Amino acid sequence: NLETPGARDLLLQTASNIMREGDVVDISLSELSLRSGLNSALVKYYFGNKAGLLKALLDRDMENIVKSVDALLAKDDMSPEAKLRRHISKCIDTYYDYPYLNRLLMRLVRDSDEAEAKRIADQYLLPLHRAYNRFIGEGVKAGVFRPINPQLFYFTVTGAADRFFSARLVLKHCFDQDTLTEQLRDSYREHTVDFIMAGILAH
Amino acid sequence: NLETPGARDLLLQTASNIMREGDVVDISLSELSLRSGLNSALVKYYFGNKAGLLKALLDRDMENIVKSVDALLAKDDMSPEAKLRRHISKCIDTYYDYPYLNRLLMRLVRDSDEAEAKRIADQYLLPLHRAYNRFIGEGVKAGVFRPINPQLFYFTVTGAADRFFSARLVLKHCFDQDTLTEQLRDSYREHTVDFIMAGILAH
Ligand SMILES: [Cl-]
Ligand SMILES: [Cl-]
Ligand SMILES: [Cl-]
Ligand SMILES: [Cl-]
Repeated sequence: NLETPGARDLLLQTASNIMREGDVVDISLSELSLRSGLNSALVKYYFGNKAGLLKALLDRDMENIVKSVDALLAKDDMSPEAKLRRHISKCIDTYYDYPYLNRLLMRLVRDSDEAEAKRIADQYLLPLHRAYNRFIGEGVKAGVFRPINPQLFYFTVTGAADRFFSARLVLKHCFDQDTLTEQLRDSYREHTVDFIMAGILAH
Repeated sequence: NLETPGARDLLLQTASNIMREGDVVDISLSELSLRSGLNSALVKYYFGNKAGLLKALLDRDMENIVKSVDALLAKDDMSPEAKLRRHISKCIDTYYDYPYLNRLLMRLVRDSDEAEAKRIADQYLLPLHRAYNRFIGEGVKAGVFRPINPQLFYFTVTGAADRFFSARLVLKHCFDQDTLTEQLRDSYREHTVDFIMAGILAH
């Protein structure tokens, strides 16, 4: 087999775009072929079946959040407050691009065989949970953060961004209220980072 | 026509239960008939079609949140902090029962004709928005709340509860991890009310 660079990525971005433009978390392989211009066999070649493509889409979309959690424990010169503000900003940027991400995670947990559903849930419900827990714990011990459950905190950040971007996209698509301007999204990220930080910061 | 009390309500609760048990936001009229024991014609009689039943389900599920926003401006002897804590607790209780509610709102906005999509969006994106805005504004002027966008605040509360209960139900259904004990849910509501309040309270 002779590799064709870019093809796998095109299939994943096309699936993403269909979902995002459609306010859905499902695609047909026939619409994927029509929109990408690539034939049926390529999905099977790269991903095996639709479940494989969706799992690869989830893996891809989650990369920046996973990296942001790993950066929490990096030896840089950033305070715990600065590091957390950056992690929340990354999550938000991710849901702007992939607002369907929580729903995609849920359907794959729901529909996969048990062993696979467990691997997905264990990986992505709270990404790199040992790192996340250690960062929050450290911050509590240092008097920077009030005691909080990291899983709940992550649900709060990601739930909030999902709500906002999903709503704004639905309104854009229904009423042609293109509102997701750079000025609005920056206002959103700032307000939301501030709210979430106020939620966690001690005293 | 001779009325049959309870039948309409049974159809709506059956639709709710299918969605909640299935981790879905869709139903077939045939499963609704099978699970409720009532025939096809009754859906048509009460609701016209599936879109009508779903809209009636949304209306029903949203009643307690709508009432909680109206209680914000009630002349009781409760502080703004007490009133808001109660509103957040109501939202949370609602998403425990109806975790699919944000998704149900979204699909009805997405799929209805424009005029109807606008009525739904205008009613439920920020419930009783004039009341909500006036309560928050008052609290800011009194020095109780920091300046915040009520729509974002509501998205944050409802997004968080949706994430939590939807995840916990998916895990319950996939791994038979019945965790939604009275002790867990009360811990959830307390942690989440505290976090959200810390987010909004001045100084
Ligand atoms: Cl910043
Ligand atoms: Cl918490
Ligand atoms: Cl209380
Ligand atoms: Cl805000």
